[PDB]
Amino acid sequence: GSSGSSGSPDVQLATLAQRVKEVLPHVPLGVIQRDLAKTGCVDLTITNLLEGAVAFMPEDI
Repeated sequence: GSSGSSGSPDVQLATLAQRVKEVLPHVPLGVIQRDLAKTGCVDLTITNLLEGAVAFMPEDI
């Protein structure tokens, strides 16, 4: 049980948008953040972007 980097225990949207972005910088963060919510998996996002993969939705009055 070891880790490369010191240790950054954070899996927030940012942390995600980072990766997904790191792979696809072109795509905006605003959409990414959402696209992520549409699923919740960097890998997924990639595909979603590639094709579509859209479902679920948040709430807010």
